[PDB]
Amino acid sequence: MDDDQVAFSFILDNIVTQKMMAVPDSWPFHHPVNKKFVPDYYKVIVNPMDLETIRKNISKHKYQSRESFLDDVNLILANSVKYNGPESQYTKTAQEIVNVCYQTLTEYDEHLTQLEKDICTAKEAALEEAELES
Ligand SMILES: Cc1cc2c(-c3cncc(CO)c3)cnc(NC3CCN(CCCN)CC3)c2[nH]c1=O
Ligand SMILES: Cc1cc2c(-c3cncc(CO)c3)cnc(NC3CCN(CCCN)CC3)c2[nH]c1=O
Repeated sequence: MDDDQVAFSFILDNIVTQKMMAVPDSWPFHHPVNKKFVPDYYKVIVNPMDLETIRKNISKHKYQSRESFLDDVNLILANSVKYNGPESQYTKTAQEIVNVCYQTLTEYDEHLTQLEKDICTAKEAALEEAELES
C-alpha cells in the first residue's frame, strides 16, 4: 500500500488505456477472446492474455517493475503469432501494441527507474523495520 507502488501502477494503467488501447484496430485485444467467434481459441492457447487482464493485474499491483509487465504484453503478441500466424492482421496489430508500449516506457524511462528503485527500497525498509521490533 506504499505511494511509490500506487504511482507506478497508475503510470502502467495510463500507458495501457491512453497509448496501447489507442492503437488503430486494437479493440479485439482490449478484452479476453469471446469463445463464440473463436471456438478453438482456448485449445490452441494455453496461457491467454489481453489488455483487460493486464489492467486487473495493475489494480492488484502484480507489477513491481516494468519487466513482469513486459512479460504479459509480450505474451499477447506471442499468442497472436501462434493462433493467427505471422502474416495475420491480428499479429501486425499485436506487434503495434508492443511497439507503442516499449516506446512509452522509453519516453518515461527515468521516472519509472526512480519508482522501481523506490519500490525496492520500501520493501527493504519494511523488512529492517520487522527486525528492529525484537
Ligand atoms: C465489433 C467492434 C467492437 C468494438 C469494441 C468492443 C468490442 N467488444 C466489447 C466491447 C465492450 O466491452 C467493446 C470497442 N471499440 C471498437 N472500436 C472503436 C472505434 C473508434 N475508435 C476511436 C477512433 C477515433 N477516430 C476506438 C475503438 C469496436 N469496434 C468493432 O468493430
Ligand atoms: C484476439 C483475436 C480475435 C479474433 C476474432 C474475433 C473478432 N471479433 C470479436 C472476437 C471476440 O473475442 C473475436 C476472430 N477471428 C480471429 N482470427 C482468425 C480465427 C481463425 N484462425 C484460424 C485458426 C485455426 N486453428 C485464423 C485467424 C481472432 N483472432 C485473435 O487473435
